[PDB]
Amino acid sequence: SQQTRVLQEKLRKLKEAMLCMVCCEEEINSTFCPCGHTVCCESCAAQLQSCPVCRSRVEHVQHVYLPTH
Amino acid sequence: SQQTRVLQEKLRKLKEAMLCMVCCEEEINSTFCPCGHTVCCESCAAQLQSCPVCRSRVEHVQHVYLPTHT
Ligand SMILES: C[C@@H]1CCC[C@H]1NCCO
Ligand SMILES: C[C@@H]1CCC[C@H]1NCCO
Ligand SMILES: C[C@@H]1CCC[C@H]1NCCO
Ligand SMILES: [Zn+2]
Ligand SMILES: [Zn+2]
Ligand SMILES: [Zn+2]
Ligand SMILES: [Zn+2]
Repeated sequence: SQQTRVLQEKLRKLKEAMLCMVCCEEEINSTFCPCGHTVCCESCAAQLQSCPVCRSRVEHVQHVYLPTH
Repeated sequence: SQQTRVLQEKLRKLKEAMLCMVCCEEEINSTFCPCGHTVCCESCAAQLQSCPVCRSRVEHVQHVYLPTHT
């Protein structure tokens, strides 16, 4: 039905929000510290000197283990 | 249809996986450092000395801003 299409859309959007904002291919699993934006995979986060959301300098990257992984 | 019921279940389970493992009510938004387990809300994480998943000492809690946050 149309509700199946709506739910497929919500599920897709929630899954897309768990993907890296830079490469769009790998799951987010990394946090820029100290700002706390958690928007990248480990490969993209290793290559950024400043946060792509707030432009704060990245002092270090913290790997995150999420139950959604 | 039955497909609608299946999708509603997947959506619900994914949303439940984003809730605090201690209170089950607030969204996960905190990370235990250095281990990196990110399974609690700010209130529940604030009073844990060791990680509830791996027992590593919590040196500090890092707040996390996630795109899934609602
Ligand atoms: C977005 C498309 C339009 C037609 C069918 C729909 N996808 C439904 C998946 O259940
Ligand atoms: C529409 C989403 C935003 C981030 C990832 C993208 N989907 C990419 C799938 O390869
Ligand atoms: C079934 C899920 C696991 C964690 C939270 C729980 N739902 C609680 C909603 O109030
Ligand atoms: Zn990436
Ligand atoms: Zn930032
Ligand atoms: Zn909690
Ligand atoms: Zn841990």
